[PDB]
Amino acid sequence: GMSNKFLGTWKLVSSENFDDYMKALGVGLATRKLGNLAKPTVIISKKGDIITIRTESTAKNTEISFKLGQEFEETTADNRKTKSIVTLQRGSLNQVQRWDGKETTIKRKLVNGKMVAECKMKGVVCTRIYEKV
Ligand SMILES: CCCCCCCCCCCCCCCC(=O)O
Repeated sequence: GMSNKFLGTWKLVSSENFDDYMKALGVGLATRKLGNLAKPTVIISKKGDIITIRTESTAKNTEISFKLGQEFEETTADNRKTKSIVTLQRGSLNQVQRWDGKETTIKRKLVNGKMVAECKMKGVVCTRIYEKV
């Protein structure tokens, strides 16, 4: 299952191309400004087979809980209401969100003790790097 090394609190330390990823998602300028400045924490926890990923920032807080492989409804930081599924593939937590005939993917993997989130929307790619607090 998910490596226990995912568990704990992560702090954003670097990000590339997040503005364009937000643009692709239909996020407006005022909110993109927050997104490009914010350095959120991401808290990952688990109870039984339920994984929880909480994101905390002044910009916005979000929280999802899920079982691997099972679709759930999600409200995203930019207020999209999506049908989402997270699966584990070769160590990576692969989140797919679907809404309005659109889809985006966020893959989270552990690389060199960091958590690397790779986000893709119609060919626009960003990467966000987190360090463990
Ligand atoms: C919490 C991020 C900053 C808030 C900006 C408002 C919402 C726009 C961004 C929507 C998608 C966020 C995906 C984040 C992926 C990650 O966990 O690094």
